[PDB]
Amino acid sequence: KQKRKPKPGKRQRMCMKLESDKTFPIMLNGQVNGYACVVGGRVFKPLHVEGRIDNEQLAAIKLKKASIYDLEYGDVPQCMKSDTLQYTSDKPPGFYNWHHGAVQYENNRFTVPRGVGGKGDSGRPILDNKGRVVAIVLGGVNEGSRTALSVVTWNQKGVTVKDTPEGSEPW
Amino acid sequence: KKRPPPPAKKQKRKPKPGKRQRMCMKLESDKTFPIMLNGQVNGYACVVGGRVFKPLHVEGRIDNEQLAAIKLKKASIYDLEYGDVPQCMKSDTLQYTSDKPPGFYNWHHGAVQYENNRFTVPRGVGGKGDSGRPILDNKGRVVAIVLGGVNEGSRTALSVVTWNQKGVTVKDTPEGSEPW
Amino acid sequence: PPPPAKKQKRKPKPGKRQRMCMKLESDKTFPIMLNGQVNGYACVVGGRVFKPLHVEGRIDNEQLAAIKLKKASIYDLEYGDVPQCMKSDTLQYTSDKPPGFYNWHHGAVQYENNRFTVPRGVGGKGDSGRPILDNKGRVVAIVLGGVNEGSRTALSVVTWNQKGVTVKDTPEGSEPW
Amino acid sequence: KQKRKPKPGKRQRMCMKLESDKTFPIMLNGQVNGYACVVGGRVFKPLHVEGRIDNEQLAAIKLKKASIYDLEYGDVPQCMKSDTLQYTSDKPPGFYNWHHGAVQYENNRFTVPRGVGGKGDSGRPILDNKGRVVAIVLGGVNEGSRTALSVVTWNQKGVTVKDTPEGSEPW
Amino acid sequence: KKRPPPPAKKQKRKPKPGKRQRMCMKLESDKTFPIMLNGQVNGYACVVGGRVFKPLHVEGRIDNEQLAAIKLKKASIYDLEYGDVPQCMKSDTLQYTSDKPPGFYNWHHGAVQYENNRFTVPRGVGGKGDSGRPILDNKGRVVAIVLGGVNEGSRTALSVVTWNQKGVTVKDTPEGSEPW
Amino acid sequence: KKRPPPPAKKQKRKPKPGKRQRMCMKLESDKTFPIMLNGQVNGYACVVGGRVFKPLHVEGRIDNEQLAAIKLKKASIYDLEYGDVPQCMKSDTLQYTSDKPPGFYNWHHGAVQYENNRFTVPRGVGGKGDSGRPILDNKGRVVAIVLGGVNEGSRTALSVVTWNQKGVTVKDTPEGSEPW
Repeated sequence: KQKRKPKPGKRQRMCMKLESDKTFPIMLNGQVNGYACVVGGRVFKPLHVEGRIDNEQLAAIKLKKASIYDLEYGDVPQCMKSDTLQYTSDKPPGFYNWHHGAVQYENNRFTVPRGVGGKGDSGRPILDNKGRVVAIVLGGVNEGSRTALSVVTWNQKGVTVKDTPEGSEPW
Repeated sequence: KKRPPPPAKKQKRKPKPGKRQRMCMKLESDKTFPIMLNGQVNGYACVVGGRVFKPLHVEGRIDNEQLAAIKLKKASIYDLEYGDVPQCMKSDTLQYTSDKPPGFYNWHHGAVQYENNRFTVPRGVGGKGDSGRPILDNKGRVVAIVLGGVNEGSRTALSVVTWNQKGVTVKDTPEGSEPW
Repeated sequence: PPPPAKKQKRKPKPGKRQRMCMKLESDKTFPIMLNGQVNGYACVVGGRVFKPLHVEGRIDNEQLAAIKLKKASIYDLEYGDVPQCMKSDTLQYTSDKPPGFYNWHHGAVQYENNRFTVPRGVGGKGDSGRPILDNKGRVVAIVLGGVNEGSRTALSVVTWNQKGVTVKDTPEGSEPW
Repeated sequence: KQKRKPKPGKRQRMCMKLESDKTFPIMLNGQVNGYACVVGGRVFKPLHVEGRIDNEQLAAIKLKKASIYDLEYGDVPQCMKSDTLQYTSDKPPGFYNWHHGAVQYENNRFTVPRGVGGKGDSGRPILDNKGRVVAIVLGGVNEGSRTALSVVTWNQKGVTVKDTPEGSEPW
Repeated sequence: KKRPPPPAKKQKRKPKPGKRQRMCMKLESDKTFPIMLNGQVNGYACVVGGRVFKPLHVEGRIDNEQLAAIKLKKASIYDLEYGDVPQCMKSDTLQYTSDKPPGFYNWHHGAVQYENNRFTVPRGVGGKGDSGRPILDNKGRVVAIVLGGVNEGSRTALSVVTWNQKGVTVKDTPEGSEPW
Repeated sequence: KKRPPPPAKKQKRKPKPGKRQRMCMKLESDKTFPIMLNGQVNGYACVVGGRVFKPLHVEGRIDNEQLAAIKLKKASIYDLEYGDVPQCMKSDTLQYTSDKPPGFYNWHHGAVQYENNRFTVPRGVGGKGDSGRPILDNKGRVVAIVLGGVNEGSRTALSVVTWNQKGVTVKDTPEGSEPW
């Protein structure tokens, strides 16, 4: 409850920025297990968890099997489609947004510190500080000092392609 | 047994000649570790951006149970060893680039610069006991690892293992480099 | 409460007419959402509950979502009742219609031309099934639909006649809400 | 420091432990028909009461009809298991706790006054001044000025009952 | 390098909230010793009133040459090991009783109490890495040694190995206890 | 963490009874090293003027990788071992003479003098655990190394291994010397 007069800025540019974004978890236990986030025209529900979406018009969608991606893609109604997560395709090396931390981009691998994301949280999008998603996390993986996220991103030709560091965790 | 909050016994006096700790402060902060043959230091070993570059020429054990009890095969075409690095020394250790500009890179025993193609340090660097040193930026970014190279008049020219402009791992070596 | 949280309360206290939305505090209809989007509401009246046939979902109240209704085709609704907590139906009965202004959820309608009437586009898609309320809290008319009337906008309602017998009051070319 | 009390009687006035050890209601279409919780790591839900537990993790427990006990027993998971309270083998003759008032042990019978209880929430356990579960209450008839209830007292040996005095109606 | 007779760098300030060091001061003063598998602590081991209770489930070496180079057979019916304790860790180490009242016993990661039959600590105790902990009195007297036991809502219920009221070495164990 | 140039925590007070540190200051400054059998000190070992005199009676390892991993044969006619000393412990370690005058020589557990032929220290010296001690001058010059010898009333007479007046390595030994 400390109220001094420092520099604000959400520390660090995720605290409202992820929270305003429409990523909706519902577990069978009524909690998070893996995040369905609306991305452009489609929502990316995790394939390898069990649960639904915190929206009646999004959880009632039938979603197609992206075993290519370890997620599921499906329709997003227009009542969500404007306020979907606008994306970006590029990924320069830099600090990006994570609601538990931050990735620093390195060697096509997005790296939160150890124990920050990966397990029980993934599908949380990775946001630009300019405010764009690069990638959707699948789970894992502990890289010791840090933790590289197994992500699903666009490439240089803008192709939605799953990345998997070896031995990654299932969500 | 008293209670100050004391800063800095050694090297934070108010008179500073300079702040050229880029060859000392980052290099000790690197995850480099000696290959001590019966305690005798015959070359340092370090994890570089992924795989570890253990000196294949140098025998002895390393200050890491994740590295010393760890069998590595032979890059005898370069006199190197690879990794096989466990995850606990992954995600930030000795990032780099493949190229080098004609600029100031470093290690433990001083800094390196050369005009065209190669690497040279001033005379008195030592190639024995130390070699196996990554060649970091003022940013802290490797370009090579020391193979030695003889003292040459004013400056010790270096042999290294390094990378191509195409990123291909190569070795730069003058005639009659120094052992490790 | 450090910025205004209504505890500084207010200078203009009730020195004039009370409100027109105190009877919308008695709005015991429910936001019938077919997949998160309100198509209509479920109107209790006399305990006998209904909702328009144009509307699917249905109901955030688990009670009213558990009662199978009966289709009234030429009233464009499906009717049933509310079991075992029935005086939640504050939405009681009007039939008497003096040509005045009766409370509706986006402002009071105008009654004239045997018709309840809001201004231009005051309705919205979702305003089907809304009750139209007396200043006694009594509910006269249940919005099936409506149609724009240039300066104002009609309301196709389920209301009653002078005998109090139900009527699908419908303007020509009315559309759902 | 949050009490704000001028001079209260120093007694556990049926909310410090009793509302803290709240026994979860059994609602059926809004109308609460009983209470139900877990004591001793085994679920109790009254057999004379239909409806739904507050907890999803308890309402998903398939229960076994103890027909000579008017309870539908099963097993809690870990999720509450430590909070499933307490008992020591005694029935001291005197006033006990109650989620509306007080009940008196008298002649192997629980004497609560009239009006208090006997309504339609019939699963509250009588609690001790030690907070120990005394008796899950299932029925009871107004014995005029006072009221005896259908309870589980377990016994002097800790062995369960359906302790129903005569004429007692399941509330 | 000066000459005071100084007391207590760390924890003898004049403000004291309490004196509940019975779970910390005696327990470190106990002759308990970690089983560190390659340095990684996977369970402590301790001499209790005679024989040592080495975790049979846990591999690694112990901080005692009188205990680590010392072969112990299998109480796999309880997942324990016995002693075989040399005399240098005999005559006072971890006295005990067989029973337990419904009262406050302890270890490293907090205190334990339970109403009837068993042992429960609050949630967050850890069963991994620590288990092999003796359960001492405020007097300092064991009643059990931790087998684990899952977090259960508010409190972590425990599995232990313990003793009968007849003194018979038994195990108390909930369904699905935690490993070590 | 402060900055004095401080002298001498322990033993440089201004009151001095004497300066008889010739049995303690030189002897610790000697290159003597314990033979610790499982850590238990059963005799010191030292390089003397060349070859090392390892106690052949005493088992265990030595605080020197140049001495402990170093196989030495048996002078069982004297119960000694020889050297085989690497050059890093050569050129000044425990110079000596062969003779002894009836004078004050020393080690760790006190000083030695005897009238005619032999060596005796006062009672309470210990022969167990320590023996393998060189017998230095106030100059710092060996004449023998302790074999033990029993407490004899007032003074502990000693057995040693020593040298002849002709320099021949011999042993002086009373009847029933002490083990090591």
